[PDB]
Amino acid sequence: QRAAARLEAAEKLGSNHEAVVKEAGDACFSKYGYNKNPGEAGENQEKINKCYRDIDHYMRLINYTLVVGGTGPLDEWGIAGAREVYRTLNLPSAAYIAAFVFTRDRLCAPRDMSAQAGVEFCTALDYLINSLS
Ligand SMILES: *[C@@H](C)[C@H]1/C(=C/c2[nH]c(/C=C3N=C(/C=C4\NC(=O)C(CC)=C4C)C(C)=C\3CCC(=O)O)c(CCC(=O)O)c2C)NC(=O)[C@@H]1C
Ligand SMILES: *[C@@H](C)[C@H]1/C(=C/c2[nH]c(/C=C3N=C(/C=C4\NC(=O)C(CC)=C4C)C(C)=C\3CCC(=O)O)c(CCC(=O)O)c2C)NC(=O)[C@@H]1C
Repeated sequence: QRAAARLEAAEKLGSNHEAVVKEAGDACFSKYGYNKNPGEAGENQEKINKCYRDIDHYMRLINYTLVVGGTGPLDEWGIAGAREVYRTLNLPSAAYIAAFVFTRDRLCAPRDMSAQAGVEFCTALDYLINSLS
């Protein structure tokens, strides 16, 4: 009666995330090509190599969100305490939000998923964009 909407999306993301996560990655370091700089967020392939894990992680908990229904998994396992431990590491908040809008911008209904499926695929990416600010 409702599930199908969220369901389809999660599966869609499920079978194709490494291509959407990586996609976001490159774009993330496009708006902030200064992170590459020496002594910066992804200066070296080990701090830029793992930063990609953080993208699969946020999208990881989204498959789980649109399956249990709400933003339950995403929450505790990535909504608060993750953000001001970045403050501890000096991992900018605007950098994390750079992957999201791109992810949310790229969608398409006839080509990538569906009409109703998408507006909720963008509901948990925006639910995260808002949480990071
Ligand atoms: C409508 C938004 C605009 C449009 C889109 C467009 N998308 C691609 C290619 C990709 N975009 C995606 C996005 C996803 N794939 C998924 O399965 C999911 C589910 C989580 C999403 C939202 C990805 C990863 C790609 C690369 C792989 C692929 O071809 O599927 C293109 C191809 C050209 C390009 O990369 O720019 C296009 C045409 N076209 C417009 O210009 C629209 C306004
Ligand atoms: C691009 C987006 C940014 C980037 C990221 C970056 N990540 C870290 C360190 C951590 N990021 C996470 C994220 C999670 N860990 C979790 O446990 C969860 C929730 C279950 C998630 C989603 C965490 C917690 C850490 C820290 C501790 C650890 O080593 O595991 C780093 C490295 C840190 C350092 O002090 O060297 C990086 C590089 N880097 C960028 O360029 C961006 C701004």
